[PDB]
Amino acid sequence: GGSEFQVRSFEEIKRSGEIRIGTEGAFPPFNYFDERNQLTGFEVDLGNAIAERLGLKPRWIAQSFDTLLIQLNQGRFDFVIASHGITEERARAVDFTNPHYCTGGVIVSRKGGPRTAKDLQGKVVGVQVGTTYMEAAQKIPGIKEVRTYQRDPDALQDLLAGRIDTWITDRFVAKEAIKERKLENTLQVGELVFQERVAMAVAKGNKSLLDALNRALAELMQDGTYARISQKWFGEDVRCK
Ligand SMILES: N[C@@H](CCCC[NH3+])C(=O)O
Repeated sequence: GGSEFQVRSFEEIKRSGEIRIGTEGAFPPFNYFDERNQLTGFEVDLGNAIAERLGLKPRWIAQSFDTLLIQLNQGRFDFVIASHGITEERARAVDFTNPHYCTGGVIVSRKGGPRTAKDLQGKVVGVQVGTTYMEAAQKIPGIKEVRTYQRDPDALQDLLAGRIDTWITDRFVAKEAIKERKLENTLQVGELVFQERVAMAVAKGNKSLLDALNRALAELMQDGTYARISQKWFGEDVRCK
């Protein structure tokens, strides 16, 4: 169907009455397509709450993770909410909001496998393209091979199939994958490889929208909306401390 690409200021957005939100749709329980193929998750609930507070109809676009920030800067959407940890490198190309959650990257292996970064000496480590996991895997010494996947759930599948020794992913993502697939007795979560603060992105320089997102997120944090949505997905409050 195609769409009109434009980096829009908040005033232009407000004038149209709708806001375009980019996400991935392959990172359960943050953003994913459910069993009746509808987009949902923590970040989808958060984005819709933000849109509602701002008085705007949300329009969601799911696309592959590796080009979300690319297509954001090209004008495909107004902001992205797709679990991006804030990094110096990414901040050169997009502006981040205040983080909407805090989390960490974690080692996951089959029951007898690697627990610590040092255990990764000589091992095959699967990670998703363009992630902070692939960043940290490239910097852990003595890994035999970093295998990079287009989608995070496919790295998990290669771990289950015994084609890699370890999968590095988000701690909440690993937690829920194991539960929902009943792999408590087959997978083992190891140590936290790093910690990160995860934020929404807008196109480099889009301060007016950045301001409006930061104001809405603060209100959701203060008025109880954030707390309900976090409790809904995690049974705990995941905001940054
Ligand atoms: N939090 C990680 C993963 C993002 C989502 C990848 N499916 C990162 O910032 O790279």
